[PDB]
Amino acid sequence: LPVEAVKEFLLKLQDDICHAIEAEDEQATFMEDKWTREGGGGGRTRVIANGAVIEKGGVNFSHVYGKGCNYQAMGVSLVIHPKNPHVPTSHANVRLFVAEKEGKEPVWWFGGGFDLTPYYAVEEDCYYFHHVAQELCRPFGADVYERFKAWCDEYFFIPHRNEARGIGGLFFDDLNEWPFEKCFAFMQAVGKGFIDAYIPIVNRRKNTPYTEQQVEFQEFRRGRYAEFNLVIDRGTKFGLQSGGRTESILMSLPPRARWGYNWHPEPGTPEARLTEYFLTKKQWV
Amino acid sequence: MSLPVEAVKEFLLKLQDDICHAIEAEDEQATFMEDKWTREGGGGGRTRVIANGAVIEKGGVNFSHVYGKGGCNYQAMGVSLVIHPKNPHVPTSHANVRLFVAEGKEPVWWFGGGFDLTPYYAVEEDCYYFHHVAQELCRPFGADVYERFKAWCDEYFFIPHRNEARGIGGLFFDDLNEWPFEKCFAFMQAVGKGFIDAYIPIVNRRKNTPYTEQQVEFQEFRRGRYAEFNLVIDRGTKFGLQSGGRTESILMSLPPRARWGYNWHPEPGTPEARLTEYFLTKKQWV
Repeated sequence: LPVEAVKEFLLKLQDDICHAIEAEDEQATFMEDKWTREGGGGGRTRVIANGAVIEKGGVNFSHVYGKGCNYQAMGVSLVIHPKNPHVPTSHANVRLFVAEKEGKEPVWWFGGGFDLTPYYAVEEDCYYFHHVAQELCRPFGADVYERFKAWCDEYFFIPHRNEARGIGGLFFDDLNEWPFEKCFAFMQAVGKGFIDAYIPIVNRRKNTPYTEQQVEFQEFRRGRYAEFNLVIDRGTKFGLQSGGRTESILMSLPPRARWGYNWHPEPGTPEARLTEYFLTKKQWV
Repeated sequence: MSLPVEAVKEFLLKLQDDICHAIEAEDEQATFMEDKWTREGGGGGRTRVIANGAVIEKGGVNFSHVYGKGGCNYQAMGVSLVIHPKNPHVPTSHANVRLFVAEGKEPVWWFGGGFDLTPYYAVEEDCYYFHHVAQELCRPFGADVYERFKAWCDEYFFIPHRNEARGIGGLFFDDLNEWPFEKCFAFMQAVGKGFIDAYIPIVNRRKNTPYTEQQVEFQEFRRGRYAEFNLVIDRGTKFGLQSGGRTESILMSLPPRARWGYNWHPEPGTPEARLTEYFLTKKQWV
């Protein structure tokens, strides 16, 4: 059971994702923060802030272990919040869980996915994002894209706002229905996919002109993002309740959020278009 | 129904008017706008929000009276409020007073509520004053009332994932039925009136304190902690969202602007750092 190959891949993925983002920003770089746990592994937190293009970003790696026979969990997780409202926020995750025991068969599963959270969406980019997702799933099975794109729509929904968080992507958990080597190949395709799906959107939109009114809209929309993460997100909930590393866990929060009583964009404007059309459309292939 | 619930309702509707009027009198520019609603079974409420004032940037003072099931046939009424001033030198504040009545057996009832102060640039004398008002109003009810409910407040308004108290404390109670109904109701009125005596003089005294954009920035980073408490920990916010309550009324408590930053922390030794260094951990104010 090649757990070491998985770890090597995940460390290389963090590096590659970090370099790709740095190359787009051309100004700020990722500062790294190593940490450990008493007899239970650790990780490398990597954060970027106040760049030309990325306002706030994190790409975290962790490999932790313990018991409850003796488990280990390794993954890469990221959330990118660009400065320019015309570049979408984005999130990705790929992880492996393995629990072993003498006199027993190992138990394991993969999880992860990626998703896009625009403020001023562009149809072209939404199709492109989902096209990358569809193509990477294709060799794994005829229904893999639709299964995991649907799961992504279901998970990233905010019932109390009756709104999707974004335009979707891929989401999966408890993945062990295929042989390990096939699930690991999937992990690699999803991680690779995120770079292919997101970086060209950043490159394309980062120099789009914007105004202070558009940042203000972006900041009200980031209130929705903070709401999903602090109220609904399962990973965030458990980390904060089980004594996880707070700053790593809340890396996902936006740099600035606004809330107003009955705040809403004006119908028929580009601001309202996200909620009128883009979030509800759901058909991107 | 031998219990005087109508009298409690009348008090609560009047308390909302009185809190609203006192806050308006301090702002002098902005007024509360009213959102009335009803729901199936004779329930309803009045949501009142103020925004973009000379003193209050965002504020809400809500009344609610709902009839429900699960337990069984129940009734709940209360007033709830959160005030976020524009000036970093005036603290955020929160209050709540409420009654629950569960109904061929004699009815069961309990009161709940309290109030609390969330400073950004705390002042020693203001924290003393806030707790003093809380201690004075409690005294006629029993020798241990202030200490029990000030400690309950410290326990409830704590953010474990930040190892920080939300603010400098106040009063918090629930399941209150240890006295006859009339005395518990009198306590509800004392706590409601107490909020006005505790908070308004602080607002009046601190509203014209000079401030800077960097003090506002500090305010907004601190308001990230406030959003974290209400969205991750607060029970009333949680139940209100998960059971399909009125989203805009429940999330009224959120700040108008919050900030988050990786390992954000004030410079040690500065006025910003002293909130967490000294004020949030002091606890003993009387």
